[PDB]
Amino acid sequence: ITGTSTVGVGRGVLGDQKNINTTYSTYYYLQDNTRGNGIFTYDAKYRTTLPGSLWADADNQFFASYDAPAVDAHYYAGVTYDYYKNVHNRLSYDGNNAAIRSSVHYSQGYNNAFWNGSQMVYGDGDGQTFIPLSGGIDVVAHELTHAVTDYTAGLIYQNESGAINEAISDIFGTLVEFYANKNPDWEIGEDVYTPGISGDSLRSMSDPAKYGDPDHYSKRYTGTQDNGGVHINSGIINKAAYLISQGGTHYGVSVVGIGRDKLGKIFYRALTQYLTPTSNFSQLRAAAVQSATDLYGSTSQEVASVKQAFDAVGVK
Ligand SMILES: O=C(O)CCNC(=O)c1ccccc1
Ligand SMILES: [Ca+2]
Ligand SMILES: [Ca+2]
Ligand SMILES: [Ca+2]
Ligand SMILES: [Ca+2]
Ligand SMILES: [Zn+2]
Repeated sequence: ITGTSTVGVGRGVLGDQKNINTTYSTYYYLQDNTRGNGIFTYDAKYRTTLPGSLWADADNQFFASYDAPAVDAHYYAGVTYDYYKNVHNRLSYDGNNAAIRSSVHYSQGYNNAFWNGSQMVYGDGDGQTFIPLSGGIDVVAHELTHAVTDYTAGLIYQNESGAINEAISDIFGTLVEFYANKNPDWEIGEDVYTPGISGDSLRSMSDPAKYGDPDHYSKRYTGTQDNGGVHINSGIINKAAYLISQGGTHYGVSVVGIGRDKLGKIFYRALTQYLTPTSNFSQLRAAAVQSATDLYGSTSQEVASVKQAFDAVGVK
């Protein structure tokens, strides 16, 4: 909407106070004009019509329990924008400052979040398996990164290309969580998963096997569930990414870590310059090796470590 840029204040899902960029025109709307062509957060009002209504508030204070998922969707979309712009010189998900749209309160008790081809969507959870999913910065950044992939490599969401699509969203979800630097880890969804259980998460990049996901190509899933295992086989690539950053010895193969920033530069370059819609895991290894060669040189430690990591997970 047309109006003037303002700064509201509220609390997120986990009870933390934060400032949010709003727009005033009779009401205060969750419309952040400070980033690209705007960040816009909508209320789906427990229904499944999208996007729903641009979020409107009478006094620019967002401390109601009902407000919390919107505060965090809006704020964490901003953090994710800032990561891509400041770290990768990428302006929004299309590279041309596309408006970022999110809806919260989608459906009733909905234990998930997604990118629907046009916008991010967050359930509230059922309060047992999940609390409102926009409370996890890694979830918000995972979803926005699906939009980045769709505009870049375009990895088809099935089988190995789909498991790479998934791992790219877990990788950059995690690097955005480290960028924001509030309790960062290599786990996915821990801030919003199972409020009655501490220390768990939906997936782990450091040890995918903790939640039944493969950590080696010989354990890949080849059935038809889950679009051919895209949230399962993503563990093989998530483990490779973790080893490139952090190092380790995995099934006897040692990897020298090169740290998160270099992981991000290598996988950002692979995603935007080498991967294609039908890339498989072997092709991802070649893309990552070439990206590391462009950035660091063919005889570099970085190239060696990429090779070691994919060797450690059985991807040639
Ligand atoms: O792939 C998607 O975006 C849809 C499936 N959802 C997830 O992967 C997820 C991640 C973190 C927390 C909750 C759900
Ligand atoms: Ca209010
Ligand atoms: Ca965390
Ligand atoms: Ca995490
Ligand atoms: Ca938990
Ligand atoms: Zn995903």
